[PDB]
Amino acid sequence: MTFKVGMKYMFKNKNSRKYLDISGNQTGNNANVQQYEYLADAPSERFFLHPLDNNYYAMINLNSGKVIDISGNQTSNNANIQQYEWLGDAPSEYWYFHREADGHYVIESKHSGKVLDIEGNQTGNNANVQQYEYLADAPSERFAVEEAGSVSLPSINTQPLSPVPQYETINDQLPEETERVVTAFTIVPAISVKDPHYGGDTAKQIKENPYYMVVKKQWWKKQESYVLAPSERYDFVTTTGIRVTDQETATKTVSWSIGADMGFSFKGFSMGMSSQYSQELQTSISHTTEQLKEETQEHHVTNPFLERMAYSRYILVTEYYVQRKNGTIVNAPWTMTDKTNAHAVTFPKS
Ligand SMILES: [Ca+2]
Repeated sequence: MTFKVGMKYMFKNKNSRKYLDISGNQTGNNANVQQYEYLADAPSERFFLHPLDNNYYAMINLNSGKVIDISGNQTSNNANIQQYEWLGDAPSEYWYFHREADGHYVIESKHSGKVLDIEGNQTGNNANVQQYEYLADAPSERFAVEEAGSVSLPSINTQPLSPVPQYETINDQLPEETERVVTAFTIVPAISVKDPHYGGDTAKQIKENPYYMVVKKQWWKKQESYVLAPSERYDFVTTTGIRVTDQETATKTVSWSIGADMGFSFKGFSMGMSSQYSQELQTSISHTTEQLKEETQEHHVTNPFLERMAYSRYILVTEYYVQRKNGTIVNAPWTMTDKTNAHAVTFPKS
């Protein structure tokens, strides 16, 4: 049930011993899913399996870059199985893999509760793939999931976040910024990225760039430095959050943005990937439709000492970007400051 990211898979029907295939090596929406005898190197018979929310999988064709789908979102017996572009919010594109005792799988629609099937128990080339109600004895509903060779995934080196700078003396000049370090990344399939180098060409995109890397880079930025006299109160203002421009870059690239609660706000072609994104980039799922904006905060500092007190304030900066196989960036990064992750450092220490 834990299939491998970047492993090419073929689906061998128990009854026919023939393979899930896209009719005519077609690239377009609504192209028929059929069975066809084993071919040594036809990409139309190979699929990536990408894990989705709630332990479903996307079945992504290596020729088309489109996914296994139910024609017209039908819930009935005999409804046709086709390919269609990954939408995210289409339950007919989500598949649950039930393992049987002999190692075959039954492949159940999230939408319909019916399973992949060969129409009429047919054994011939080009026999149609449909959905049918789950049946205890129906070898036409059983598929062997066979590894057909794995593809290298992009990678980047991660490390711990820099610590917040501290005063050793009242005279120390604390840095404007710490080193920028990658604290997390996640590998997402091409279905997850709208890349202007490919536009709507899903076939060319999956052939050249089947997997992208979403990178999270973080550092501390100094907002304020001041030395308070004894008895001094120092008041100041900060601007935090994210530019509308940067939210638009996130939305058009990976179809998520930053919620007002600092969580990931998922919609469209990022739906189904909320668990992977939140877990692997170590950021909560947003509990709000409200989007983070630039906001102004008011701050005060009072000096509790009978001597001068040095004061700096640091805020956590997070930059996200999407990296191609070839190391280039899709669109541009988006950058936020988190008002809920700010630290004051003083000398003497408080
Ligand atoms: Ca079909």
